[PDB]
Formats: sequence, C-alpha cells, structure tokens
Amino acid sequence: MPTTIEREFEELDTQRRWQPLYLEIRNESHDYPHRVAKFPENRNRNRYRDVSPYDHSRVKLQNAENDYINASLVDIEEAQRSYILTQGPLPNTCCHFWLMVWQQKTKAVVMLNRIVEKESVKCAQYWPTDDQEMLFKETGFSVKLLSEDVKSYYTVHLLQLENINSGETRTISHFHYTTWPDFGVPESPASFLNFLFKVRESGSLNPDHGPAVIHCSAGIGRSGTFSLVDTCLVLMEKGDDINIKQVLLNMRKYRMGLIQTPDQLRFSYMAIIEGAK
Ligand SMILES: CC(C)CCN[C@@H]1CCc2cc(O)c(N3CC(=O)NS3(=O)=O)c(F)c2C1
Repeated sequence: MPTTIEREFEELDTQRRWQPLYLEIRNESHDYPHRVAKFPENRNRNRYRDVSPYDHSRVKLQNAENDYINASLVDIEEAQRSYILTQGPLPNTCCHFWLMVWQQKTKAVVMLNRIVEKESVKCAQYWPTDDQEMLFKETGFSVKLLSEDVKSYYTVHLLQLENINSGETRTISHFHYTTWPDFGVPESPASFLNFLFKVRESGSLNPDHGPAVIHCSAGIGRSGTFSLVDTCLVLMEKGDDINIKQVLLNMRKYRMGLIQTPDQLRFSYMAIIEGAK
C-alpha cells in the first residue's frame, strides 16, 4: 500500500505545497545564541557572516588559545547518530579543520561541494591532489593522498593524516560528491543513495568511530539535506512513521538553516522514500 510518507509526498506534490511547507519550517525554527562566533577575534574564521554555529552545540578545538571553529555537533539521540556539520575550510582555517578531525576521532570527511561554484571559491583546497605532502604547521598536521577512486558523480580519496606532535597517523576516507550544485539537488535520488550507502558501508557513521564531518560551502544546505536523509532512514528502521518536518526542526536546533531551498526539502522526501525500499 502507499506508505504514510508516500501519501504525504503525493499530497504536497499535487497540492503544490513545497514552498509554503519550507516557509513553515523557516518560521517555526527557533534562534539560539551564537555569541562566540560573533567575537571580533573570530571574524576571519567565518566564511559567511549569516552562517554561525550555536554556542550550545559548537565544536571546540581542545588545548587551543582560540577554541573556535565554524562547526556544529548535530546529535540525533533517537537515531543513535551524531555528525559534525561545518563550513568548507578557509585558507586560514584548514589547520583547525584537521585538528578537529583528529580530536574528534573522525574516520570520514563527506564533502558535498566543488572547490569552484558559479564563479566563486566555495572551499579551500585542504587536501593534496598529487604526491606532495600538505603541511599545516599551525596545528602540527600533515596530509598525504594515498589513493583516489573516481566515479561519474563522486570520488573517494584515501588520506593519511599525520599528527606530527604525537608521531601517529590515521587513514581518513574523503567522500567527495562532485555533482551537487550550490543551492541545487543531486541529479537523482539513486545517485545520492548510492553515495550515502558508500559512506555507511565504510563504518564511518557508526558509534565505534568519532562523528563524521559533513561539509558543503556554508555547511547547512547540502550538508543539511545529506544529514536529514541519513537520520530519517535510521529512524525509519523501527517501522514507525517520521514527521520529516519535526526531525528537520529538531536538527535545526544544532545548526541554523539546515536545507536551504524547498526543492532540497522535496529531494529529501524522494530520497527517504526510495531509501526505505
Ligand atoms: C542560516 C541562514 C539564515 C543563512 C542564509 N545565508 C547563507 C548565504 C551564503 C550561503 C552560501 C552557500 O553556498 C550556501 N549553500 C547552499 C547549499 O545548497 N549548500 S551550502 O550550505 O553550501 C548557503 F546555504 C548559504 C546561506
């Protein structure tokens, strides 16, 4: 029979209620303090003045003079899942990004943007593209490209993250979705689901590892879409119904503006429907 989410989707589609439902979410999302992001010392650590992590859920850099990073811990207790959603690193925050990855014991970095989108740099080149070692002297980290697996719409880079201070190294999986435009959607629910199931298959979203770092340019539109679909598919496993609107409103309490367009909200519904099959 048509599932409850399938009927909710059919109702929104035939009644053309996507733009009003998105506006409902926007007006029902409560604002939370983000005073630390706005400190004058952190102005050069933010990529967008209107995108800030909340004080109650920001990720702190441990043992640092300035513990600030534009990253949020998004916890979904019910789904047994936590992520770090962050902006695409700036040239001066690449060292903080790698320090965060180490401290949080992250195993995978999920990248949903391209470095250059619509005539603008949306992210720094924070990982090496060749055999040259990329050095982050501020925090004491090295990154070396170990291998690259190129697919039509995504690439997986294996990276060696060296902590020079401790002499330890770790293998990080860098899942780069290369065909998801800024403020746009992936070309199909199947391509997004195949990429999502590749990240899951690696164990990087499990509780035996630290939270996976999900980023696009601002860390809210495409990262929000990816995270909602993944969380809703886990909540779906208990045979219950999910109020997608409420799960998104709950996620928006950890990081502001998750899902930036009504078409990204519609895509989240199609992907959750096809995923649960
Ligand atoms: C929190 C909210 C009120 C701020 C709303 N203004 C900011 C303006 C700058 C900006 C730039 C982006 O590239 C994007 N992305 C769109 C997408 O699909 N993924 S993304 O996060 O990289 C933004 F969402 C925003 C939103």
